[PDB]
Amino acid sequence: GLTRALVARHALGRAEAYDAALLDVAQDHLLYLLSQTVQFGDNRLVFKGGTSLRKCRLGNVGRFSTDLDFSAPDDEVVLEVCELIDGARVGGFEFGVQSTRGDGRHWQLRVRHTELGEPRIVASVEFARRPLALPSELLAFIQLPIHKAYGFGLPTLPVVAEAEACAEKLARYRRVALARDLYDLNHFASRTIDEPLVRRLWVLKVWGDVVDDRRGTRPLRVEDVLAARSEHDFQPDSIGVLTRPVAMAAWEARVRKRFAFLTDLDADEQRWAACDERHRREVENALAVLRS
Repeated sequence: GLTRALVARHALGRAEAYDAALLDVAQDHLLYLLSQTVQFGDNRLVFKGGTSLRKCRLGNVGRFSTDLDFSAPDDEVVLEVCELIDGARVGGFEFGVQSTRGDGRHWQLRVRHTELGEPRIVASVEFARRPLALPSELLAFIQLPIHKAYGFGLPTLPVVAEAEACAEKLARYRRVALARDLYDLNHFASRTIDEPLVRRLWVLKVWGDVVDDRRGTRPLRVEDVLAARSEHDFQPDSIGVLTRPVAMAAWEARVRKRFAFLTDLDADEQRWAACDERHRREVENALAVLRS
């Protein structure tokens, strides 16, 4: 099935993107392995982040994405997944994971294909502990030409709800400016957005990020996202490898304009934006109303 010429075409003929394309294919193989062995589902294991956007919503219209992110509240589930990945073979690919930190939830991924070799691109797997707020959406992979060469059919996987994926992207964007996040937000800006829900979830995600994960600063201010940023304010992180063209100024302008609705925080959101522990019960209740 797979050949260097097929992977090069998957990279749109761009030599600099060959390794990202090989990793993209390897990720599909890893996700297939997981789907055959591990139970996915709400409050157990949900595929999320920019790579879920690539695999299950954008396909070829989106960038390559080098991380695999999951929501997995239970440490035992994380370990099951990591033991399965490490040393696994799926056809021509062999996988390995190395822990990057002591919590067992962040890993460097290495992949090697018997014929096509090992892509020299940074790849990772990360497992979030905090439960997702919304039920997952069971999605097929967007069909791409190279998938015809795999020799198996790709699975359907529970994926983070689109409103929650956008809120998570905005929550990180509020703390640190990453070109890959800007790219993804530029896609969300071209799609239907459930504005009150995205804004509500954004505030609740930042509250947990600050109060519980001690990430970022308090209080949350809408200018954290909506102030004009220059291309020099963003971390590039090889965005030019993952997509072409890179249009940092066009993306920044479209994102800043489209997300103006985040300014319309209601009275509760403005209170919670303080990121104060005293509001924990109110925040838990606000998340609870969205579960049902």
